[PDB]
Amino acid sequence: KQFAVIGLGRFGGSICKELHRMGHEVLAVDINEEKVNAYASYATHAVIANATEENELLSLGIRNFEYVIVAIGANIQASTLTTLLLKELDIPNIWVKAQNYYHHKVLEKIGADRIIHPEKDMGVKIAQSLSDENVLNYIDLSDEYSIVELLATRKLDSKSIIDLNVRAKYGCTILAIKHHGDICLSPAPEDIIREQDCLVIMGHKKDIKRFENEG
Amino acid sequence: KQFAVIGLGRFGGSICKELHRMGHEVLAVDINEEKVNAYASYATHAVIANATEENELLSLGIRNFEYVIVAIGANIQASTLTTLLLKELDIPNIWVKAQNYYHHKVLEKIGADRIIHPEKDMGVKIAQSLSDENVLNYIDLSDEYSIVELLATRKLDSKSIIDLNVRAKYGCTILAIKHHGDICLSPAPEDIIREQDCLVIMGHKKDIKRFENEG
Amino acid sequence: KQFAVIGLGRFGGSICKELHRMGHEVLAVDINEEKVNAYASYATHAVIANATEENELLSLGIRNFEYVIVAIGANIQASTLTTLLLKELDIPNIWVKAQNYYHHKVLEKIGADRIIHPEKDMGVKIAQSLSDENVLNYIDLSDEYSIVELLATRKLDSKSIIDLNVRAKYGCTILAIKHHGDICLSPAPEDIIREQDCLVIMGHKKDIKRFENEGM
Amino acid sequence: KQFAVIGLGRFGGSICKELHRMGHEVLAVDINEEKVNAYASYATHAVIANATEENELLSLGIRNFEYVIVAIGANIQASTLTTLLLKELDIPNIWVKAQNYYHHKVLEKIGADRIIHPEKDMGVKIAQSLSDENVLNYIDLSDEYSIVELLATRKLDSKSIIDLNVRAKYGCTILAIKHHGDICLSPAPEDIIREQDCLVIMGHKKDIKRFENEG
Ligand SMILES: Nc1ncnc2c1ncn2[C@@H]1O[C@H](COP(=O)(O)OP(=O)(O)OP(=O)(O)O)[C@@H](O)[C@H]1O
Ligand SMILES: Nc1ncnc2c1ncn2[C@@H]1O[C@H](COP(=O)(O)OP(=O)(O)OP(=O)(O)O)[C@@H](O)[C@H]1O
Ligand SMILES: Nc1ncnc2c1ncn2[C@@H]1O[C@H](COP(=O)(O)OP(=O)(O)OP(=O)(O)O)[C@@H](O)[C@H]1O
Ligand SMILES: Nc1ncnc2c1ncn2[C@@H]1O[C@H](COP(=O)(O)OP(=O)(O)OP(=O)(O)O)[C@@H](O)[C@H]1O
Ligand code: NA
Ligand code: NA
Repeated sequence: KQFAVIGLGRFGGSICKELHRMGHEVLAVDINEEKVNAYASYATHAVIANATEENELLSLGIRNFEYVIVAIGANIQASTLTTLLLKELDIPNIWVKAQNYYHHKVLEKIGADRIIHPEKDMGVKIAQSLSDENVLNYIDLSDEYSIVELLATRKLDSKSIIDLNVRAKYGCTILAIKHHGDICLSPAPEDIIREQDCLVIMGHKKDIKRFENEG
Repeated sequence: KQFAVIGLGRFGGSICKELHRMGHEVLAVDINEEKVNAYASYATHAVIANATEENELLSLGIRNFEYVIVAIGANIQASTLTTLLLKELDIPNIWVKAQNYYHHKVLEKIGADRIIHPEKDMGVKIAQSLSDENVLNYIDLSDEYSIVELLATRKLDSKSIIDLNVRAKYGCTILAIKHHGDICLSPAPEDIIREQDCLVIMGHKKDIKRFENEG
Repeated sequence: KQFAVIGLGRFGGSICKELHRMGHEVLAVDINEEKVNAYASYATHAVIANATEENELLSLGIRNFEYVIVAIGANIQASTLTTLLLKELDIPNIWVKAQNYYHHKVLEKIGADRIIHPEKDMGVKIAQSLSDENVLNYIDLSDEYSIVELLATRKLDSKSIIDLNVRAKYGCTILAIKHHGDICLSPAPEDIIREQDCLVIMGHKKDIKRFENEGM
Repeated sequence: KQFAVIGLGRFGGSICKELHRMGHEVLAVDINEEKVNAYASYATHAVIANATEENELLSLGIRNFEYVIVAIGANIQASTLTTLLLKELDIPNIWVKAQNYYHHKVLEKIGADRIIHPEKDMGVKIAQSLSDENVLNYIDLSDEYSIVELLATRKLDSKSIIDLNVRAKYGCTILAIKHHGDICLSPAPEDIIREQDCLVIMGHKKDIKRFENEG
């Protein structure tokens, strides 16, 4: 797998550093000279080039990369013209960072394989923690079911799993407990619930909220 | 709970729209006139003000908000001076959006309760999907254990749960199956695994990778 | 002693010229090309570099300097990020030029050994001379005692030291008299006070003001 | 005494706040709207005006002020044109903040009563403390004699005044000792010298340096 990242920003630079850490060949492309020099050591190859030019894009050997990431989310003209050239160049996978709803629709028309909203997806996840301080991190399996890593309160201290009727009343399944750095996968009845540690639970979205308010 | 969001960007504007959707009193503060007019309908109160000024900050009644979110991640001078005033004004919870590693350290010194890297955290999560196309969304319970929502391949088609020795060999637990829009929580042996649907699994980080390569 | 001065402004450039005059090894760092060329002859080593970058800061050998002066007082982002790198690099002495009260508090949190307000300290000293024209230069020993270099008026002309009851009534001690270029340290009774020359006095802050209004 | 300060900068704003604290009528003049609003409460009268215009300068009643301070030290054209109008308007006392050596000479030609270099005078005083850490604050009585407020070292601990032969050998007079917040004016023999407190001394410039190195 050969990866090309166009645009070394906060989002683009994180992909280059993470993929290079895992041991992948990453091409870092940016129009700014200072950005390329900073990420020269964090990428296999770093080039100062303009992605809106077809002649400069063909000089990079961009046709040899299966995955090309266009991490430009503040210049719609630069982002949409870059993916038009890549779609014309028959790139199998083009992942684009969008800015707003209208930028999402333009990329969908010109053939974006995946469109990413980094700030919008984090803003929704952060606001869920702001509304309810009991949650720490959640993953939406569907629109009605999710896995929520809850935080143990004072009333749940010194309580066994069998004492909590999550399975019968709330219809939720306890998944894991992070006992002060110790992690137990699929706890068996019964385990004592300690102080403010991570409590992983699984259930319906409305059913978990009932457990937070009541249990 | 009263929330104040300073800076209506891509990350700041997502928090205002999400918290207002859930039914919370949100104060939207931005120095740009066009940003405030766009988010006037998506916030309880929208004010055009400079957060670096103490006189303007006290005119907003900012001492009445438990949670203040400083979503400025491109101006270090504006972000650090804003949180210094809020820390001096005894705000119980200050959440700041950072830019880089050095911006993270300055906010930690001047008393930031939580520091958020929206683009950096998404860039790591996106790069995990780029490296392995089988994964769709994952949550890190710890540094060695995670819950990964996998994608079913062709070799797993028409296969029962008892056929897959994830519990014995790989030491991983199957959590949920998204059967073409139908979601089954904690499947019982045995369930037939269909085509390319979401397969939620739980196990050690190295153990899940063995299941992806072999199973 | 090796000194590094970051930012060649009106305040930063004065430190480079004064330390080089006394015979010290001074490193002059500035982001502006014209500033470095002007102070190239007034510093041991002058480099065009950005102090907010760790890679550029390590290329200067900045870990070999005991005293680093960050004389940036108009860019808070550049000033605070520079001192964060120096504090991370274990610089024994970091002296920072601040802009306002809020800039002073940020530098105190991130570990500034000394914070300097050049314009604010001069503005207070100048305003003391504006309010009272009799004073010329003063040093605050404490919040209630100071040494004030006064200016002799017409009523103090042809007056002896013993005639002035500064020691008994005002409780102030006359320290030195600059008699037209001639300086007398610790004058003995009695010395004739001439025309408008420098009269150094020492006493309580409220006691000196009584001498200016009544005696002077 | 009526004071007018033209230019509300770091140096100009300090004069307005100090003179208003002492109870003087201060006129604050600045071309920037935000500067005038900030110093409106710290001055008797604050006006947004351009000092280079004679019509605007006469609208302030500037002929009624004995002392006018032109605290502009980054715009030579604005600083020199302002003092030309004031000299033409017969202001008894004009104090100007200069920028460099060439700005000092222009103001001297066009009739500046006093020219001030705030950053240059502080830079010399700071560099004296940088070269010798024993000094704290000094005042130059002349080019060869000065009063230096020294810092007591470890070798001067538990030492009497009569033990130190400053009067005979070094020819210097000890003026005051700040004994941990207690200040003694003109100490009499003998007083014990404690740890790192302020030691005020008076003598020749070369004679004090000998005391620092030897005594
Ligand atoms: N035409 C272009 N070709 C290559 N790189 C470009 C081009 N235009 C912009 N870039 C670079 O892409 C990077 C990211 O762009 P930009 O800062 O506009 O987006 P962003 O949405 O603010 O980014 P992030 O949120 O990741 O910080 C920058 O380093 C910029 O220099
Ligand atoms: N001092 C300030 N007070 C209030 N709002 C400000 C201030 N400075 C900037 N803003 C606003 O905050 C918002 C976010 O800041 P900015 O665009 O600089 O950061 P960013 O990290 O690029 O944003 P994003 O959330 O889009 O990633 C912008 O709408 C900007 O106008
Ligand atoms: N990041 C930086 N690294 C090094 N030098 C810098 C940096 N940013 C600015 N400088 C330089 O530092 C010098 C002083 O900064 P600046 O002029 O902004 O402050 P100031 O308070 O107006 O200065 P002064 O009152 O001493 O004239 C300038 O010559 C400027 O070019
Ligand atoms: N023509 C003018 N009339 C009145 N005020 C002016 C004029 N031009 C500039 N000013 C103001 O004078 C003030 C000081 O000027 P400036 O900031 O350029 O000088 P400086 O030497 O850098 O300042 P500082 O006193 O902070 O060292 C500023 O607030 C500026 O807006
Ligand atoms: Na962004
Ligand atoms: Na200045």
